[PDB]
Amino acid sequence: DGVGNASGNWHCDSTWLGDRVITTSTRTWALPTYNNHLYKQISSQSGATNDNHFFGYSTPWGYFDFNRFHCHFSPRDWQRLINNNWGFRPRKLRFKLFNIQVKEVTTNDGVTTIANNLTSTIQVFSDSEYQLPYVLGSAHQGCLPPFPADVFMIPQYGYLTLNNGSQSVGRSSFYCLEYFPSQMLRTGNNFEFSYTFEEVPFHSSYAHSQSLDRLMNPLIDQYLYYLARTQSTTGSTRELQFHQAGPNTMAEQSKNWLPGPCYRQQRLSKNIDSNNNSNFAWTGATKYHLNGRNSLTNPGVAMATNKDDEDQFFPINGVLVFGKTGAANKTTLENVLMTSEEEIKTTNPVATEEYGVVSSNLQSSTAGPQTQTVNSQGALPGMVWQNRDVYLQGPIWAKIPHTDGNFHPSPLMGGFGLKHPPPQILIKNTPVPANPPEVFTPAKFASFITQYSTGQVSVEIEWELQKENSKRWNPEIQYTSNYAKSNNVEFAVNNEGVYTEPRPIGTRYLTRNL
Repeated sequence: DGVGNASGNWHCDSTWLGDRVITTSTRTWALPTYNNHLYKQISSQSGATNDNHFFGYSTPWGYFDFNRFHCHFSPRDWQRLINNNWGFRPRKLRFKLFNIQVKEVTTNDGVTTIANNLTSTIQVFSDSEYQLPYVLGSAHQGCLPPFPADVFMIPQYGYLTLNNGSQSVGRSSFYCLEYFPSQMLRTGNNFEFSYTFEEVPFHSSYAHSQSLDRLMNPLIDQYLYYLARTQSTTGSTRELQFHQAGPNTMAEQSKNWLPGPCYRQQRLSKNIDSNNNSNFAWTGATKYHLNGRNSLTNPGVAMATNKDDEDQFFPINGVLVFGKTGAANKTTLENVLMTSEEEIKTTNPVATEEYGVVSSNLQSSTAGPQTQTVNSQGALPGMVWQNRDVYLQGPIWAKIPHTDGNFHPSPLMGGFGLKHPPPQILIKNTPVPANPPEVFTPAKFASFITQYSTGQVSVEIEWELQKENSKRWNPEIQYTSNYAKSNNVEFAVNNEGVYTEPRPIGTRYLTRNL
């Protein structure tokens, strides 16, 4: 198109069409110049702890990130979804950039003047072949604002490569994004992209109405026998007694399935008075060892946050913790929203409890039986489990690493695991040299006109809906807003125009038989 012709329209809504829902989100974005158009090698400081060493590159490119459910679902749409479906999955994606405006900024005597540069371009391209490092599945900031009215800054792209301490190795890879084909857009140009999600399992948008330890009929006995006593009742000399387990001995009944794998985490009380007086946030945390580096298992394997009547206890680093609006990068428990995974109490072990006890020796007339606690149990035949719940403010998808093998490639932070996820969309402002010297100089250029860009970005996602088909008689639990009077409406703006999300909403409100 031309300067005076709009390259697109604001499409922001949600349409429900039975088994599928299409959400269109339109946002206004601003992209500055990053790194002064330079690729910069970045690494950890000298004083950094060995666990925090890194080596990589920060690039002059920006990237678009919409890997959060609140980018696409409004609170009302999220409530409509979670309250009426047993699951959902992303199906199709359309991406649009339009109404691009490149603006030149000139500073004179501390006065900033912004003018239109009608001939400047922006470079945009999608890494459709996944040849670049993927950073969209790391719960980084810089997403599309939940509120359509808010204007967001496009985050700076960067990546990490193999590092030995603060140094690089011969296998370290440097990527120049200018080596890729790129679409160049002036003010009248727009960019379009389409993507199809791979077949993935539906997210479990339900809780279990039964526990894996209570799948039997509570009226009949079992025809199998279990050893109920190794010693005689009255005269406790010796014997082997076998009983048929029944309703009164539900714990001793034979069963076909086992709770899911465990990786034990330290328990912490929301009431600080009940916590030990020491700094064990790191020394007492649950970690994995990789190439001599300790890394938190945050949030780690999907486990129940707490057991019945223990909502005030949470795993030390096994829960997704969001921040309230206006919360600083560092704050206390009062300014953060802690998710709860208690719905998976039915199948998953509690994050802060043991998996069980196993025999550790052989008993005899002289050696008594001995058991040891299992604080980390891997996959066993007959195991069943649920994944972490997804949240309106949580991530949608994570890229499955390209490895020889994997076990249940479901992201631990939650969401959909994709071998070929939505490709990264990288955007940059084309460097605009300032007036060059009148005599040729081979020196690398370092004088550019300060420029930034603004535009509209549209993301349309089609999700397939799994409709609940329960025969349950009594009313189900639903997500609802509080009818009590309040100073501010929930999920709205305040007197200052700040949009707040007061609590994290999961998806598991409806129930399903185990």
